[PDB]
Amino acid sequence: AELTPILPFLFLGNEQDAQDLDTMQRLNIGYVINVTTHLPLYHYEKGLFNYKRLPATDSNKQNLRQYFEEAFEFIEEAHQCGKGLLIHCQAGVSRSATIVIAYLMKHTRMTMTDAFKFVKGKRPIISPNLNFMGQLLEFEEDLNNGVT
Ligand SMILES: CSc1scc2c1-c1nc(SCC(=O)C(C)(C)C)ncc1CC2
Repeated sequence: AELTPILPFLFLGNEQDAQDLDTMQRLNIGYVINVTTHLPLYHYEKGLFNYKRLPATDSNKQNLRQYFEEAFEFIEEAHQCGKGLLIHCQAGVSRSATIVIAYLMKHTRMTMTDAFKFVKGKRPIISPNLNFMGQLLEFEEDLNNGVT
């Protein structure tokens, strides 16, 4: 049950990783982003975590760029209060890895490929999907022609 730490307060996992409550609390995670339409918000009724759903499919037509800003705000909310945030989807982590990489590109000032190489080093099994990759490329330009 690996919850891959990407930053000290930002973790990435699949559907089975998000179900390990005892590891969540050990790592002081109080925020969860569920990047699926169909999975439950694990541990919702327990009243322990703040939740956000990005209702996205792992398809070639899914727009994830629309969710970047909303997701970055939830990450910084956890960061500013000293709590960890878990972002997960399913096996292959295609959706959640895209959002994690996008965050690193904006607030770590890495390039698209540098962020991808950084994440792959920590979670070696990332399933590819060219549609999300193209959205990250467009995202890189919007960054390079803006502030921070
Ligand atoms: C931003 S990805 C990137 S940049 C340069 C390369 C790649 C890459 N990525 C992947 S898997 C990750 C993905 O496709 C996501 C679902 C997170 C968008 N497989 C192969 C390659 C080839 C080289």
